[PDB]
Amino acid sequence: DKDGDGYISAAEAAAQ
Ligand SMILES: [La+3]
Repeated sequence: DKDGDGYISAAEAAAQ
């Protein structure tokens, strides 16, 4: 996770 929350969003997973 790149938000330090515990969940990866679409454009997020792209970075995770
Ligand atoms: La996140």
